[PDB]
Amino acid sequence: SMLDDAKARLRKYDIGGKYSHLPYNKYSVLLPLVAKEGKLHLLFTVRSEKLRRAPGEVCFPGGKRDPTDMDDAATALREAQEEVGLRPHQVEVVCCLVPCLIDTDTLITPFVGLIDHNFQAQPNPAEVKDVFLVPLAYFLHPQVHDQINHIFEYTNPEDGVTYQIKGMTANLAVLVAFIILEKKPT
Ligand SMILES: COc1ccc(-c2ccccc2N2CCCC2=O)cc1
Repeated sequence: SMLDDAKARLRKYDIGGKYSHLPYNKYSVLLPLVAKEGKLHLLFTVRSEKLRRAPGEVCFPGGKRDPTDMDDAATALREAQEEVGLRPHQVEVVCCLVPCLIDTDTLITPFVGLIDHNFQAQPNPAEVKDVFLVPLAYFLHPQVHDQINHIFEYTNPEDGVTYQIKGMTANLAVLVAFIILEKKPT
């Protein structure tokens, strides 16, 4: 099926816990995959202004590891719950993609999660200003703007609202789209 096929593709790129023990300042992000209307979508947040890191920006759910977390996947799930109300029975973590090195002392670990069809986001306004979906296929033919550095613009056909997706977030979106959608019969 569609979801079984996504999982089987994603498992081929799982690095596991290989880089998880190194002595960095550690953050995790959840890349949440949602099936709607026969197709896969990624869920994004718009971060609240009040926040420490990346205020006002489009980002995946995520944040800083704390002493309660059993492992880096636990950080990603804890933070997704706090930001959009995603509960643990509502997500299956399928793999750990290549981590992102930043600022010489920081490592950000991305996890891909399949989201239950009955989940509905409850934006926590202390953390998140907005939550939106983008079809995964968009990232194969995005609308690109140069600010030189590349920025995607996505307009939601439901309401005409435009979002700007850039940086690590845009890079990880393209990666997931390639893994799942490359070389597919129609
Ligand atoms: C919601 O999850 C987050 C958000 C931000 C970060 C983060 C941490 C340290 C240095 C840079 C970081 N990023 C990554 C994108 C832009 C930005 O500021 C990690 C996890």
